[PDB]
Amino acid sequence: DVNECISNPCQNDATCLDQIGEFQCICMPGYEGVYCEI
Ligand SMILES: *[C@@H]1O[C@@H](C)[C@@H](O)[C@@H](O[C@@H]2O[C@H](CO)[C@@H](O)[C@H](O)[C@H]2NC(C)=O)[C@@H]1O
Repeated sequence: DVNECISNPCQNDATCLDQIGEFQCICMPGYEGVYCEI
C-alpha cells in the first residue's frame, strides 16, 4: 500500500517514472542527488 511518487518526489522539476517498489526521479543532464536536488 501507499506509493513513493505522489507529489513529484524530485526537488528540481524532474520527471517521475515507474519502478520496482521505488520511485524514478529523472534529474537534469549533469545533475546529482537522489531526489534531484544536489
Ligand atoms: C522528464 O524528464 C525531465 C528530466 C525533464 O526533461 C522533463 O521536462 C521538463 O518537464 C517540466 C514539467 O515539470 C516542464 O515544465 C519543462 O518545460 C520540461 N523541460 C523542457 C525543456 O521541456 C521531462 O518531462
